[PDB]
Formats: sequence, structure tokens, C-alpha cells
Amino acid sequence: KYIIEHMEEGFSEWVILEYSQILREVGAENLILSSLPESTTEKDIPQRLLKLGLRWTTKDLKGINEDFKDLELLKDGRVCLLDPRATIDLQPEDATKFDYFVFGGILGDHPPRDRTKELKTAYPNLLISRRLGDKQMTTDTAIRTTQLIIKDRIAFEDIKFIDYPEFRFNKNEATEMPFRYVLDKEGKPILPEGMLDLIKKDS
Amino acid sequence: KYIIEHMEEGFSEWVILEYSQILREVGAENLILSSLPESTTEKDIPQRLLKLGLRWTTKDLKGINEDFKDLELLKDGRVCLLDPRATIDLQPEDATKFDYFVFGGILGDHPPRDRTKELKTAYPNLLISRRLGDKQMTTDTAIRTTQLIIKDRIAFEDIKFIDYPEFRFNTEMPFRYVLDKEGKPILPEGMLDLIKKDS
Ligand SMILES: Nc1ncnc2c1ncn2[C@@H]1O[C@H](CSCC[C@H](N)C(=O)O)[C@@H](O)[C@H]1O
Ligand SMILES: Nc1ncnc2c1ncn2[C@@H]1O[C@H](CSCC[C@H](N)C(=O)O)[C@@H](O)[C@H]1O
Repeated sequence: KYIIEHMEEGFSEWVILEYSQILREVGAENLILSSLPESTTEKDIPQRLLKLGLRWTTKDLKGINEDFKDLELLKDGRVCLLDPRATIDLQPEDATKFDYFVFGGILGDHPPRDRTKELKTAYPNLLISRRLGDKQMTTDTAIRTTQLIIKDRIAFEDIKFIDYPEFRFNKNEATEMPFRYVLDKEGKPILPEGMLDLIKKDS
Repeated sequence: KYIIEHMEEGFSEWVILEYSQILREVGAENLILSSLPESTTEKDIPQRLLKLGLRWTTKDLKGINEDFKDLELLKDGRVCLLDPRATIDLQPEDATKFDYFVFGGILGDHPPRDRTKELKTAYPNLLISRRLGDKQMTTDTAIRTTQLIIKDRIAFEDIKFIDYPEFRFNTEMPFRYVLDKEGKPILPEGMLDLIKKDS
């Protein structure tokens, strides 16, 4: 159901924390990590994700069925590409329309590689583009949101968010995260396990 | 979130494969394995389940919040106990009604111990009982079904099942099973070998 195009070279601690959280919230059978470098083997995947059962592949969108027997084929118009630049928000009623939710992004910098657009250009008949509100989200937030709209059938504007949360570490260090986050029951922003400590040590 | 009451002594390969499948399909965040023996420690929990991030506890329903502060409080009427002898079938619109779905069963045998009744009795105000069809399901199938009804909002009679499938190896399973796209019953990874090995 959820397909993440791996958006970096190697795996930083940050992306390991995100992917870990995603895995524990959707379950390993429901996430495919795709488009990894062609040379990638098991020894290249962080063992923390392997233990959690991460399904990964070097293949791309059209080729993933070749790597997984259980995966229903990719039909035209039933694959939703998620893009903050799209004009139509994802709706609860879309639960019927899509069998796959794809996350692209921007790979690297200097130059950057807009994978979202390249996908859009590679799969003109496959992809439908949808937005998750007018603010930028992290991958685990974007997935949590997709899951809230599609599985819990809650419309976007009924979801409680916080934008640009500020985290205070000491009397000196005040950092602000330039993203929208889903609130938890106690009114605080949901981050992956370990993310907070990671942000702290960055200061 | 799903709460599974651990319904056998120790961990057989059978239940390990069943629990693994569940964890991979719903996510380890969304499952609590409860009511384990008081002596139980992490050392007694199978490694394959710990790697997948199994959340387990010796506690029962009343004390589940104590072990996991991230969980929403259990409120009366918002906890559904899944019971094949119950009267009202679980329906898609119940997705707004419940925060928890509990799976009990029989801690047999000689004598057996019906945890389903024990629960239903120890927590009368807490629990509401729902059925998943008139046939018996494995826990992984019952969770799979609860998920289709609650998360995908698919009605029970619109789910495609197979009743009492036979498996030839050169065996009939007395359960109802959900079908996959390929028309075959959906079993936990590794279960077919274990069924075969037993023959
Ligand atoms: N508001 C929004 N609407 C739709 N998708 C969004 C979104 N905010 C984030 N996303 C998803 O999350 C992804 C960005 S997270 C990508 C991080 C990567 N290291 C990079 O540099 O780009 C996007 O590809 C998109 O799929
Ligand atoms: N048709 C049905 N309707 C509602 N719940 C069901 C069901 N079939 C199975 N379940 C639930 O799924 C669980 C798995 S059966 C558990 C196995 C255990 N050895 C025992 O005999 O009890 C059961 O506890 C039951 O409560």
C-alpha cells in the first residue's frame, strides 16, 4: 500500500528514525521502500529496519510487482502520488480509488533531483497527484496523515495539527521545526521515537 | 488498537507465526499482547516477536494504561470484545464507537479456561461484544477481518471468505479464511509448512 522512494544516499540516523516509526505504525507488509541504488544488498540496509521487517527494493514503480508476489498490479489511475504542490487534497472517499500511495521528494542538493516530477513524467497514465494540505510535512507525518484520511476516514480539516512547533532543550536552545505535525492526545506533536533526542544533539 | 490476550502457555511455533503475521499487517504500535503470566520477562518472549517490536504485558485490561502511557484511556462502551457466540455482528459504522478490540478465547484444557467469559464478567461496564460471522476464525484471520470491517469500511458479507479449506501435501482446516486476489486462503507466512510438517 505505501511506497517510499528512498530520498537520500545511504541512511542517516534521521531517516532510520522516520522509517522505523513508519514501519511500526503501518506494519512491514504495507510499506515498500523503493528505487534504492542498483547495487544495494542486505548489508546496505540498516539492521534496525531489517529487524522490523522492512521490505525494500532497487526496482522502480513499474518493476516492484516483479519483486513481490503478494503485490496486486499497478493499474492506471489507482496509484496516488503525494505532492505538496498538487491542487486537490486527498479525501476520505479516495479510499476506493487508490491501491498505492507513493512518496517522492527531492533527492540531494547541488544539483537537486526532483523525483516527484520525474515520476510524474515517467508515469503519466499511472499517477494521480494529491495534496496533504498547504504545509510541508515529514515522511512519517505525511504517512500518518494519509492513514488518518484513508483508513480512519477523517477529512483533512478535521485532523488536529500544529504548524512550526518549537522545541525547547535548555534555557539557551530554542529550535523550531518548519513542518506541520499531527497532534497526540496530550496536545503535543507526534515525532518518531528518538527524533527529539536527535534534534537535541544537533544543537 | 488491538489487544490480544495471550491464549496459550508459552509460545508454540504456531502462535509465533500467527503473532508475526499480525504484527506485520497492523504494525507493532497498534497491538498489545496482554495477560501474560506474572513471572514473564523479556527473556521469555520469542526473539522473532521482539525484533518486530511486540508490545506485551502481564497486565490485564484495567492496568494496561499503566504500562503504556501513550495509550488512550479505556472508556466504558468503547472497548469491543470479539466473541463468536455474540449476537450482534460487527459493522463498518462501528469505527466511531470503539478505541479497542479485544481478543480472548480458551486457555484449555483439562480443565479449559474461557477467558472470553472471564473478561465479559470481570469488566461488565467496559465491554461490548461483537461477532465476526457464524464460523470460527484464527486470531490472525479475526484481526484481518476486524481490519477490513473497521479500517476499509467493508461489510462482512462483502468480504470474500473460504470455509474449511483443504490442503493436500501429497488436511482440512476448520476455520473460515479471507481470500487473497489469487483466490487462495490467507495464512500467516510459514504456517503451511507447519501444517504440512505435522502430517
Ligand atoms: N503537504 C504535502 N502534501 C503531499 N505530500 C507531502 C506533503 N508534505 C510532504 N509530503 C510528502 O513527503 C515527501 C517529502 S519528505 C522527503 C524528504 C527528502 N529527504 C527530501 O529532501 O525531499 C514528499 O515527496 C511528499 O510525498
Ligand atoms: N467468528 C468469530 N467472531 C468473533 N470473534 C472470533 C470469531 N472467530 C474467532 N474469533 C476470535 O479470535 C480469537 C482467536 S481463537 C484463539 C485460540 C485459542 N487457543 C482458543 O481456543 O481460544 C478468539 O479468541 C475469538 O475470540
